[PDB]
Amino acid sequence: MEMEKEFEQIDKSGSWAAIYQDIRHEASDFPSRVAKLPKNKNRNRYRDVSPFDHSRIKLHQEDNDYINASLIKMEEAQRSYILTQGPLPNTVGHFWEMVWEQKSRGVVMLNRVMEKGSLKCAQYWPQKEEKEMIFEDTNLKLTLISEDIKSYYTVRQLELENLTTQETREILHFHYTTWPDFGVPESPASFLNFLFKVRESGSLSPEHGPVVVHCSAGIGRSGTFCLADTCLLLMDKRKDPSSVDIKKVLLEMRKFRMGLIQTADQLRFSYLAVIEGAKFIMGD
Ligand SMILES: CCC(=O)NC(=S)N1CCCc2ccccc21
Repeated sequence: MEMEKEFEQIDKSGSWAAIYQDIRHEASDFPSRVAKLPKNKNRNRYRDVSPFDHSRIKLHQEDNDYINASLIKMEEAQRSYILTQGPLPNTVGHFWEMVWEQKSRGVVMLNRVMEKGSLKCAQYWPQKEEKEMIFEDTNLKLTLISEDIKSYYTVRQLELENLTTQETREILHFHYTTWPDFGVPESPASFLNFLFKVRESGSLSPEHGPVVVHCSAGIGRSGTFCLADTCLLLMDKRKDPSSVDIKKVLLEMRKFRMGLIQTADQLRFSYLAVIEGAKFIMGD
């Protein structure tokens, strides 16, 4: 069923809360035993948001390999993403270790460091060129190279050095600065404009490790970004673009990380973004 007609049918019947609960009911439940070990309590921002054991990212160290991050592999789509929480004061070094070990080119940040008067994530990147950051626990150095500030978002060029080997890589930081918490972007338009900038960068392409995507918990805004990207890619690839079922794509992605799309209003925006984006995919 053309998602645009499904959309108007749910909107006119006001049944978004009902569709959403149906997905919550059918979603996968897999064990998260490593996340719940006592030694890992301070590595989790939220008690009720954990990576599944089968899809968790492992840090390459014998001490403790745990980070709150999941590998989302989307089969038909040919795309991978790492979804993670906003780093904590004691996990900023683990975060950059993971970026290094997984060979990621991009980091996509969908939250502000402070929202609703509380800290939603650590200040994990340098704000000035001449004030670099050293992560002594993981032996990494991070330097700000350049910053391009727009109205809705900011792109930064960062240099990450492995202090052990003196190899360096360029990381691109894509920071959406205007998305409300348990809320939605105001127009599908600024969201999509941002998604197309990440794509243009090469950050989502198979020659790199998976893009790292986060918000505060790494399920809500993060889920919206990956869901919209994957649905638009499948519409590009298939003979019949109207065969893309957003609810079925969301359930496939929930096999890899719990709780993706955290409100009935976030799913609706997901639709709008895919539907408006199609206008591009189908040749405009
Ligand atoms: C376990 C892998 C798997 O079976 N994936 C399947 S069926 N689909 C079909 C529809 C939703 C979707 C979206 C992006 C990529 C793949 C898929």
